[PDB]
Amino acid sequence: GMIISLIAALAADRVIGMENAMPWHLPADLAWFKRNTLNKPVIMGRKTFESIGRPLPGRLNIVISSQPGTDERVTWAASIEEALAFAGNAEEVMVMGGGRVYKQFLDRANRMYLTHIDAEVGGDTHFPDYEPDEWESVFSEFHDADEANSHSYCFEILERR
Ligand SMILES: [Cl-]
Ligand SMILES: [Mg+2]
Repeated sequence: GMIISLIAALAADRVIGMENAMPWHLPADLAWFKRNTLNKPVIMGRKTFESIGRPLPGRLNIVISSQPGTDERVTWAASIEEALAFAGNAEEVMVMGGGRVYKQFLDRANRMYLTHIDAEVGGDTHFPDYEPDEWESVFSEFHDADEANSHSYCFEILERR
């Protein structure tokens, strides 16, 4: 029954490396939900963890790596199944490791939080293909660029149907 959520910021189909540890831009009318997310485990790949250089505070950080762990504040896993086991009985686990991590988690995932920022330069990895018939866009909100938003964006929540 765990909510297994892929969270990614995308320029077209390319994953953006976001400055904020959590790769989203929440609209004002969903900012309340940020408070809910602070105890949920995060799962990410080794390269994403290195780009952050420290764990996200106040929650379990699970890093998937084929190499020995480099930070005692993290729980290290060698597979997505091990990573999900470490999340235990969490209501929701956030996944944000690289395009490979998104691809390996897609069949087990049941929610996505996608921030589309199509004027940004995307990175060197593509978000995995997913089947439109399996996923419902349940919430979608666009905001234009303005004095408080350097980029226009659309925040979308997908859930499996
Ligand atoms: Cl909870
Ligand atoms: Mg930018």
